[PDB]
Amino acid sequence: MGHHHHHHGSTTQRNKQIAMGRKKFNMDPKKGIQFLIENDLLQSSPEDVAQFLYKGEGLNKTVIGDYLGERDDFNIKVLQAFVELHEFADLNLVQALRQFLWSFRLPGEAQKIDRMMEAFASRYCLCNPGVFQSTDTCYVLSFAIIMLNTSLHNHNVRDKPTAERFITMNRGINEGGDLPEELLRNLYESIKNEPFKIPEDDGNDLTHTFFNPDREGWLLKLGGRVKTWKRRWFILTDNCLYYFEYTTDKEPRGIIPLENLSIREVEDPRKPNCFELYNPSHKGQVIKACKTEADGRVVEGNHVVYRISAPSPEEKEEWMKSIKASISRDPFYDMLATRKRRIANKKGKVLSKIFGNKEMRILMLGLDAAGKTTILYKLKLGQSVTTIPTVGFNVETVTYKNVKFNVWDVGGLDKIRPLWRHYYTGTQGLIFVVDCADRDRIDEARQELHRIINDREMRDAIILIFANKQDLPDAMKPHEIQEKLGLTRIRDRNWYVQPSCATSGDGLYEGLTWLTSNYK
Ligand SMILES: Nc1nc2c(ncn2[C@@H]2O[C@H](COP(=O)(O)OP(=O)(O)OP(=O)(O)O)[C@@H](O)[C@H]2O)c(=O)[nH]1
Ligand SMILES: O=P(O)(O)O[C@H]1[C@H](O)[C@@H](OP(=O)(O)O)[C@H](OP(=O)(O)O)[C@@H](OP(=O)(O)O)[C@H]1O
Ligand SMILES: [Mg+2]
Repeated sequence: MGHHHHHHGSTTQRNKQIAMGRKKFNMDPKKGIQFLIENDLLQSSPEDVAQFLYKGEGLNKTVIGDYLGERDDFNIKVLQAFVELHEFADLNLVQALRQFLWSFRLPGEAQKIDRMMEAFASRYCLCNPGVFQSTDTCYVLSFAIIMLNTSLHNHNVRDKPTAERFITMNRGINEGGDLPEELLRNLYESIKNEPFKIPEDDGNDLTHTFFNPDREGWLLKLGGRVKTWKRRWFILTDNCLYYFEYTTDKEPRGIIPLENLSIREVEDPRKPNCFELYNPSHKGQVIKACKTEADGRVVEGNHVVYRISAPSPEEKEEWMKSIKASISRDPFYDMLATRKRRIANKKGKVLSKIFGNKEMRILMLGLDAAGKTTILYKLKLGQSVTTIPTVGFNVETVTYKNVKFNVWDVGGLDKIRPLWRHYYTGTQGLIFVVDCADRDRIDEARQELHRIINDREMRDAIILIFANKQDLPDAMKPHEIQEKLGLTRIRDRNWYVQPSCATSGDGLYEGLTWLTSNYK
């Protein structure tokens, strides 16, 4: 182009809104219809909503029936307009029912069925005057036809009615008199030859493969220290906001754990539809995040805010609503920030560059509840804290006996584990933490450990196992852990099992001592 002017194409955003509206409708018809109206994709009149449902493009027909059956004044009007879009003139009652029953699936509730079939019968009689002496006659015969369809075509009904049985069953239905024999015979024969074809409701799959996502879409984002704008594909899921360079990427460019953040609308002189992620309680403090460098190594973010531009005000509103709903809120996060800041030493920079001290990159992994975060902050803050499950990661640098340990504590919940591999690059020591009282999950821990250490990026890492929770009754001892984690086989790697109690601190310094002694 020569000018990198950021322009998105209307086709992208409009098709996305169309797809969004349909998705919403299929979950909740009232909410989908409201979304489409707000997004100027549907007009608000009963007639306009009726045309939308009648076309029913990509709409669940059971959901259409649910909505049309409702007692609401608006819904009643939609229903009448819906039946008016059906042309029943010059069709017999079976043929008219075939048509109508293609357009929606009958709801289960008797009062809803009645409203819809009354509306149908009224429409049929207006289209075909003189055929039936009343709407009631038409309505009742419609159900005689439906019952016939069941009797003839459902194998659970043993005795199949003949034409003559169907004719005589309907004696007197025409306001006391009989309908024409040949009319009833024609209806019978039509149903006998072809059952009602019913649109059975389907299910569709998802486009991408990542974690089940709350929202995804393209946004422009401003850099941290270097204030440059980049187009990124964002995925919001499981209390984390991820971003990628391309939809085809299979690893994130950035990860933002949504811990005690807030959202504000901002005005920007050059980009439209902007909002910011920020921490209201710690103004000016760096937001926890990580991003990938050219060589694949994950590093900490430098943002005090995340300014983001959406391609439309509608998508801005969607993203703000979604992100707000996905924020993990908890005093724990404020507790960590406050305690860290108190013992924050500015001098550490001027001393770290002077001692020019080398250090050690650590990846700390293990099943959820193993004790990882407790260990991290026991080391970082010199105290045992009451933790909550980690949705993304925690990262802290700890100085211990002349070595600076950069420790990445990654969440161990099921859903997060496929992401562990992301953090491998650059790892010099693995800390694998195990709950020694959890015999139900020790084999699972073994499986995870070996997947990690067999990875091409983890071949050189020394391995420290924290055999944690030694304070608990009947907790597995280090020798049992050695066996149960299958470490005895592995004779070509440098590993050690350190007994620990993270809550008292027992064994933690001993583990860090081992790391320093064995790192080459
Ligand atoms: N009895 C006992 N409990 C511990 C010990 N260490 C940690 N815990 C407790 O175990 C629970 C989980 O500990 P966490 O540090 O949050 O575990 P985690 O590995 O970070 O879990 P994720 O964040 O899901 O990955 C918490 O209630 C801790 O207080 C220990 O040595 N003994
Ligand atoms: O691409 P250039 O112009 O060099 O600038 C980069 C990008 O804006 C990065 O965004 P992305 O990671 O999406 O590529 C950003 O990382 P963030 O992802 O943390 O915003 C960097 O922030 P700093 O490293 O803070 O300067 C910034 O230096
Ligand atoms: Mg944790």
